[PDB]
Formats: sequence, C-alpha cells, structure tokens
Amino acid sequence: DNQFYSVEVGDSTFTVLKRYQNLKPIGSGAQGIVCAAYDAVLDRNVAIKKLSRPFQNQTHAKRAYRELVLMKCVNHKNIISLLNVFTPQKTLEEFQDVYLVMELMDANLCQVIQMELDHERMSYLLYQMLCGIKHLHSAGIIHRDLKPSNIVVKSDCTLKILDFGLARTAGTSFMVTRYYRAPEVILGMGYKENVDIWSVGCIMGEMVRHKILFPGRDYIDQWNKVIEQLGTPCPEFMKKLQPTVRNYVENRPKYAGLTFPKLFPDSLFPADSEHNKLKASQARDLLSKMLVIDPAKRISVDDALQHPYINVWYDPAEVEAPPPQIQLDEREHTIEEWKELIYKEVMNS
Ligand SMILES: *[C@H](CC(=O)Nc1cccc(C(=O)Nc2ccc(Nc3nccc(-c4cccnc4)n3)cc2)c1)CN(C)C
Repeated sequence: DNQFYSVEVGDSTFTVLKRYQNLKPIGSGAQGIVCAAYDAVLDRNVAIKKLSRPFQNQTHAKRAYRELVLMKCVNHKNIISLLNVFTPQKTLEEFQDVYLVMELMDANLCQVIQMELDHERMSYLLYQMLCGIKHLHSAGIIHRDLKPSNIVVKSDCTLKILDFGLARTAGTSFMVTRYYRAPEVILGMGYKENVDIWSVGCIMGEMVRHKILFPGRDYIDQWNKVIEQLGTPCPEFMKKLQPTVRNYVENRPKYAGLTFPKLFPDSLFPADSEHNKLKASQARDLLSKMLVIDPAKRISVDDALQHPYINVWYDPAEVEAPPPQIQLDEREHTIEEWKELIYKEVMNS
C-alpha cells in the first residue's frame, strides 16, 4: 500500500487510493457498502462503492461482472457512469475487493419521492427515468427490478439509474423490496419491455400518494393490494397464468377496482387553477396507462415519452441516443472463473 491508505467508514474497511479523501458514509444498505469522498485529482465529489463479498457465490460474481461491464459500456446521462475502478490487491491470488468510483448524487429517489412535488419536477424525473429505461431496452437490458432505492438524483433535479437489474437474462426470477415488481414477474408469466413501465407507474403513484401503492409482508398480501385498487384482471390474463397460481388468483374475491380519479384524487395534486387543473388530469391519465396489470394493455416506454405529461421535455438528442454495443451476459462460470473475469475487467479499464 503506497498509493493506497485504509479508513473505517460505516463499520466497513475502505482501502482506497490516496486521491480519495474526506470519506463520509452515505447510509442505507441491501445494495451496498457505499460512501462519499472528495477526489483530489479531479477536484470533484465522488461516490465509492465497495462490493460486498463479490465471490461469496456465483450470483454475487455474475451480478458484479454484469454491473462492472455495463457501467463501463453504457454512456447515458440518466445511467450512473463509472469514473474509476480499482483493487488494493496486487495479484489475482491476493485479489478479493472491487471499488467502483462514480459521480456523487445528492439524494436517493426514496427521499425525493417523499417531497411535495410540482408537476415540473415530477414530469422531469419521470422523463429521465423513461430516457434511461429506453436506453437500456435498446441494448436488450430489461431491468425487471426498478425501485426508488436503485435511483439517485442531484440538486438540479437530474436523475440517474444505479442498477441494471436482471439485465440480459431470460426469466423474471430474483433470489427485500418487492412493492415495484410487475405482476407478470410476481406470478411468473414471462415479460416484455413494458415490464419496467409498471415499476415507473408504482414510483409515480407513490410520488402522488406519499405512500407505497402496493405494500405487504409478501407477494400474496401484495397481490391483494393490487386487485383491491385496480380490480380483478380479465379472464384472458388469468388464462395466460399457470394452472396452480391461476387457481389461487381466480379463487380471490372479485374486485371492480377503484377508478383512477378515486385512486389519485385532485386532493393529492397541486390546486387552484388552471395549469394545475390541466396537469392533474394529464398525470392521472398517464398513471391509468402505466398501472395496468395486463402487460398487453400497459403503455410502452416510447408511447409514455410521447404522452402530453412527459413530451414537454422530449429531446431527440436524449431520447433517440445510439444504443451501447455489447461480455457476454448469460453464460455460467465457477467462482474462480468469475474472479478472473472480474480481475481482468478491473485491470483492463
Ligand atoms: C425508502 C428507502 C429510504 O428512504 N432510504 C433512504 C432514506 C434517506 C437517505 C438515503 C440515502 O442516504 N440514500 C442515498 C443514496 C445515494 C446518494 N448519492 C449517491 N451518489 C452516487 C451513487 C450512490 C450509490 C451508489 C450505489 C449504491 N448506493 C448509492 N449514491 C445519497 C443518498 C436513503 C424505501 N422506499 C422504497 C419505501
């Protein structure tokens, strides 16, 4: 350790480059061991993430390789970019830790979501979400696990997605916050690109309500909250379900579902006149198109960006940006083989 020094941050040992100073913890969990620091070389504040046990198992190593490769290849203003990556260990044998250095954002969507939002800020945040999600979809990355904790914002209202979710896999399956997962993911029906639109709808509804739309101890409790509010899905949808989950879903008491005016009343929106009246109905209309159980009837990312509530921000330069090309991302390896794949990524950057 010549260019490195150690410091205990939030009950975790950070062995970082001497260029990163005044390390401060930036408190949460689940994902991950993150702190804030000042980069002396760049004269800017950064966020340093220490990966939690990347070689504990193959799921950790596959997720670490995937995140490191995608953060490097993707270059979009609404997706967090990798400023730097390093390991304090000198050889492949000694190699055990990975530190991802990214731009420091001011707050997580989980805190911004709780703020009284104006239609200008709200539509801008959703526009950026839809921009980032569009950019990921263009490269074949279907997130499937978009949630407020996976999204960060800056003081100037600029938004960035942290994660890539299940990314390039072909089956909606994970394994602690499941309130944003689309019904087709929960019930295991298969998905299309608009699976991420449900998560955007959940997040938007929460911005309006200041309460989680579909809370619950588990998926069974969660599904009740979905049918109580949106109504029981069509027989056509319930036909597309597996006979065993279908049995439970069809045996539930039938709900007509509260209308979107009743789900999101004018009371939850800025009052009085004329611009605010216009904007309350536009926001509610977009929610009625995003918060749809049946994905065959749910709005796409492209059409959502074309919606009058969002289209006010539409910029072809941000929306129609070229997709990232490519490593690869669906082949299994031993933990030793992932370690070497991860080591070469950290070293060749
Ligand atoms: C709500 C969950 C909730 O409320 N969590 C929460 C509350 C208050 C503060 C924080 C918090 O400190 N979160 C953060 C996160 C990030 C940042 N800035 C940042 N910049 C760049 C990169 C990162 C980063 C990268 C990787 C992992 N984490 C962060 N962060 C500032 C503050 C969190 C639950 N609802 C869903 C109900």
